[PDB]
Amino acid sequence: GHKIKGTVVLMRKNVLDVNSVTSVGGIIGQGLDLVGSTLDTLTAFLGRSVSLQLISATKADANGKGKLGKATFLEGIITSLPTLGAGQSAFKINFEWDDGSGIPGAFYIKNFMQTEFFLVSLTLEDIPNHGSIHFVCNSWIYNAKLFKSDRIFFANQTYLPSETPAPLVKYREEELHNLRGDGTGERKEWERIYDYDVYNDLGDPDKGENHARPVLGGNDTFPYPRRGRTGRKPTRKDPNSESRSNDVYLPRDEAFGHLKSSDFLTYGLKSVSQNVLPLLQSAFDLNFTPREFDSFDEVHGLYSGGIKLPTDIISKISPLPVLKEIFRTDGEQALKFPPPKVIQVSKSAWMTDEEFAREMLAGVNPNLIRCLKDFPPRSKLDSQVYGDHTSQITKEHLEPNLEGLTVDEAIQNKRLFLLDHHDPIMPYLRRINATSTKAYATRTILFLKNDGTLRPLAIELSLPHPQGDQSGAFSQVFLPADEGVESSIWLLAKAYVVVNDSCYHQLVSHWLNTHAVVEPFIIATNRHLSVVHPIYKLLHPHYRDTMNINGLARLSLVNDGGVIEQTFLWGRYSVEMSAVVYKDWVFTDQALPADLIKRGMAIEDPSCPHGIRLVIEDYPYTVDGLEIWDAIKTWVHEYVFLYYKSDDTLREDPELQACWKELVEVGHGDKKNEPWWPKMQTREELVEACAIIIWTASALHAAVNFGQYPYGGLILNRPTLSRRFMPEKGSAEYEELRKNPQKAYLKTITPKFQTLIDLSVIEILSRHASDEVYLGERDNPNWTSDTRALEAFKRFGNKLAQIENKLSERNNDEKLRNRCGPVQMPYTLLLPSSKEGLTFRGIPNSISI
Ligand SMILES: Oc1cc(O)c2c(c1)O[C@H](c1cc(O)c(O)c(O)c1)[C@H](O)C2
Ligand SMILES: [Fe+2]
Repeated sequence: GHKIKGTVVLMRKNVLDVNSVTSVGGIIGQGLDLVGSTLDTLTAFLGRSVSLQLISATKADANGKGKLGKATFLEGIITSLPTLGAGQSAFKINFEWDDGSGIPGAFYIKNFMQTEFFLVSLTLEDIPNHGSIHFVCNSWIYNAKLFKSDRIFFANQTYLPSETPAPLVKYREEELHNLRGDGTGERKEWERIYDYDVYNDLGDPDKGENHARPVLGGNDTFPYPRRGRTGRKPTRKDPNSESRSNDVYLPRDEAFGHLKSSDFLTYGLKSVSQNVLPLLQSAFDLNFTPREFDSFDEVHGLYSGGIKLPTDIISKISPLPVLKEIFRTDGEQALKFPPPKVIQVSKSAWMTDEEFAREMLAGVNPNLIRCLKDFPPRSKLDSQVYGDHTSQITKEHLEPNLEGLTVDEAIQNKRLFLLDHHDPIMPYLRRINATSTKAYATRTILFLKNDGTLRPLAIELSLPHPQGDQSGAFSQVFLPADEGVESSIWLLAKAYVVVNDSCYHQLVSHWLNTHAVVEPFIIATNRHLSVVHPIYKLLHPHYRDTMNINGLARLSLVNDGGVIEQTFLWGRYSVEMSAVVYKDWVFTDQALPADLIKRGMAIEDPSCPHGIRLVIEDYPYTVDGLEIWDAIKTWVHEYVFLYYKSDDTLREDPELQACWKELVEVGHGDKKNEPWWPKMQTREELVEACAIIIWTASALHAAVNFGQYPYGGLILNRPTLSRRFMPEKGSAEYEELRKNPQKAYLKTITPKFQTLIDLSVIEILSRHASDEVYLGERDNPNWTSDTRALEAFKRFGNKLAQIENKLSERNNDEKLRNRCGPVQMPYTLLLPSSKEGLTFRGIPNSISI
């Protein structure tokens, strides 16, 4: 005889699902923390509803396996616990245990209730010499008849792939097996099967020929990372292309629910290109709304008075959950947009050459600039002439009013920089310009001023086929001007570079280098590292809600009818080109230090703070991020050496080795024969690999994503597509620059409808949910009983707080004005913590939006 006491903490569906959470149109950071033991609806879990069965960790049966200790059904609700949270419900359960039937280390759970629930945790108040044994669950439990195998959950202690407790070695290998799933069938909602598949979901051949898109991945031309496998039948008119669907599968638990209504920022997107985009396209295709902005004064009226809309649309969008606040409205007829930080102090400073060069260092896309080593700039294209030629920017185009010295001197002293956007677009420039869009293949040189500020020198506007093709060097360079038509020409020359930059930032810097590249790691980790594994615990939080956002992405963002194809320059060839750029992606080069060196923005110097010397030290992104990357690198190292006693210990880890093999050969399989892949044979290799994953999921994504609306919320500052070529000679358009240069500008960039779609999308993306878990020492509960890892994590959070303070002081340092610029916008993109809204700060643990 004997009875172990258990406290089961769970959350009902009603507390976490959107359709029902339609009633949380307000602040619910708590609100009594309604236990459910309140307004007892929790008696339903009391009948013969839920059974738990403890499993032994120190006592095995006949053939290997651990030992089951009877099935026990729930009983009573514990109405209040000091550690009880909002939306949570707690239940008491006494298991009959007995020494000889050792110490528990896992448990099976059966849900008989039909409607699923979210199991939070289980805590046992033992018998032998043990304190409370805690089980961190955080998993949705569906009815027991549809699983073939019982849902099992392990205890707190993390064990290496030895799988340690012999009685649980079988239970560990089996759960992992179940996570993989054979690679067969159409995946269902309640399933937890992680598998790979190529990008063949984006297009829709059945609806036409114009609706087909190239298969990405699994070929030489368009190599690409794998995405989470879903098992829909092929498309009728194409067997290698998967049929579309309004509901895309992703393993359950990977789809995070929320307590508050406006925290479902994914249901925001899905509802915008669904019930906001179709309706708005009918407002333009009428007359209640002008199709083109007439002046600069009209674009700004978007944040003040807003776009007076008809009730035929403005009330059909008004209810819609999550879209609470965002789509401001004075009641009837008005779809207002909040003012971006870029125009709050000065609405005219975005036009300066300084807040153009400045944004390449502290902007939305700050990791593309590079030091010029040998002028003129060269193309990396093939036997196409200019790719064997170079840029047509003469040694005679450089050095204006600033200082004045030779070209070679400016290079030996490393003051000349480049912002090359030539290669990626050139190959498709013929096809793209043959549509409503008209773009250039841009190149721009920058000079490092004596006062640390960067200044534009020459902008090269290239076009394909000077006469035929094989040459492509049909370019023209433009120089900076301050008055007359020359300035209105230079203003447009910058608009041609930005249209290229925001699109490169679109699918590459943001979608490719972050979103797409990370998904394969989530799948490889879940398929091969047991939840009990140390590396699984270190990585886990940085994968939060990632397969969910990428699922929506394939559904509404980067698909055939998508939002990215309508709003961006590359248009229909958007993702294909990112597959082309992917050819150049190198894992180890994603490391911040290695990236800075590769672009020539830094030189190794041990005498310096982080082992590297920076050319242009007034580089916010780089300077701030180096502190953060370092913090990550120190934390992973402390953590990895905490578990691995030697290198051989790593090599003989079957879970990690099977994980790395599959990630290389399958996840990012198109690059399997690449030599730069770390060969998990060293401990500092695992350290590096984990640091790059975490950097990418948190700090890289934050820098590249949260400054989207603050900088690009003004379509003027960061336009997404160009429709006209540069006005020439005496044309009625050249003369229009003279008459009305603002109309000239507006007719050269994103039209009104696409401007309104762009803003409503990057505005959702640029916001933090109120329940976001940041890098700042943040985690949900107590993921491990390993006190040493607990302390190492506390140390991580501490240095994150010092760094935060450290970063604020730099923003106040009047000598580093590349942090603020003419726009007075303190670069706070890399500060660890942040509050709820559209704050221009905060580093989430992962790619959550
Ligand atoms: O989590 C998200 C949310 C999004 O809505 C998007 C994501 C990732 O990435 C791509 C993308 C394209 C762009 O053009 C951008 O500017 C951008 O930031 C991201 C996608 O097509 C739109
Ligand atoms: Fe994102």
